[PDB]
Amino acid sequence: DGLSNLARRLRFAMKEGSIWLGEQRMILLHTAALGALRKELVDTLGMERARGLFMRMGFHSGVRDAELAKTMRSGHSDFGMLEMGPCLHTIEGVVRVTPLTVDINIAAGVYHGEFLWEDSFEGDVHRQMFGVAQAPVCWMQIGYATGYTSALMGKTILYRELECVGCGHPHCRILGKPLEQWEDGEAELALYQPD
Amino acid sequence: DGLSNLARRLRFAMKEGSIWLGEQRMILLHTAALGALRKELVDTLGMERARGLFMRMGFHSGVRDAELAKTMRSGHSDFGMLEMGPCLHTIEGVVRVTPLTVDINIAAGVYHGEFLWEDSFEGDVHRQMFGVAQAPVCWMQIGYATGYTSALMGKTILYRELECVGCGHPHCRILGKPLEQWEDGEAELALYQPD
Ligand SMILES: [Zn+2]
Ligand SMILES: [Zn+2]
Repeated sequence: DGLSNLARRLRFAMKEGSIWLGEQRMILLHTAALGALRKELVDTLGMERARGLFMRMGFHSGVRDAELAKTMRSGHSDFGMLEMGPCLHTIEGVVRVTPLTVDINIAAGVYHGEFLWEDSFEGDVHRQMFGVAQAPVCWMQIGYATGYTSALMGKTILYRELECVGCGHPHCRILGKPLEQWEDGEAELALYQPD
Repeated sequence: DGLSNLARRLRFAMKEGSIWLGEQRMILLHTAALGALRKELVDTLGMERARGLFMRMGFHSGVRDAELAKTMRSGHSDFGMLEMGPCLHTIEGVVRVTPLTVDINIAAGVYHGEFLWEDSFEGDVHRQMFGVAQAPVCWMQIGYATGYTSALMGKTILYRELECVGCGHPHCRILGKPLEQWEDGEAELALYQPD
């Protein structure tokens, strides 16, 4: 699960003013600052584009952390490498993740995962800027799960929220599965690109 | 000195999936993910509008940090309270700050500050994507300095970069002083408000 094996990779070089998570440079960013950005994007670009922007930012984060996890192979169970994703997301202060059910085989291209999200920073941030939302709103967090799992699997795995604190639900709950297996699948993939 | 005691204001609450700096919730975010966002914002809104968005994001960060620093006023002169700013910015992994000249008296409305910035994450990220620019580019970093100092002084203190790594300089260098003393001060102020 890499409950800490990952933790070695997290270094604060404060005498150099830098933070590293693996080979990736990190900053500590106030959720309030991200909130202000979110409100301006929604106001300028409307809700739909803001969502795509945040999803793509999360996707880039997720892909980077998958690259980290894959360097530390050490013959880790398809299951153990997957769980490094939830750990890194938690270590990054984004959300507290509890795997509910996870069916995975990387060589076969098989993945179905369902997860519990507690204390989602994004849903809470969205509520602060917007009040409770009418649809799930953890765009960047969903982007991350998609990016990490897709890079891990070497194939497109898309996630969606089934419930969300941003909607006034008590937690978030997510489901990921291959692109092929979403009815409205590349309706979703459209919000995972640039331009 | 203060870098060490201020780092003690940072808490990792992993079992609740969160990171705290003073009272503010923080996330660890990949600079590569922020860069992808910046690239998309520049592509979709243009450099000028992107600049405002990031300056305002930074402003909100700085203003929040000001409250956290003030809380620890226990034995701290106008200089000590102002130094928490550069220190927190460094702990956040944003930039490594070396104060060059700090002239501050909050009661008197006196503020003149010059700082050296090394390893600005923002300038480094910016040039990787767009190559070197003509105007300085550390928008969010300048917004932070502006928000932090302004909230501390209770009057508007703007910062501008005299040098920037995004311009081909080896370092960034900033100057902060009251609003009335800047060439296009009122224009700048407009960048810190809605569009
Ligand atoms: Zn959510
Ligand atoms: Zn700069």
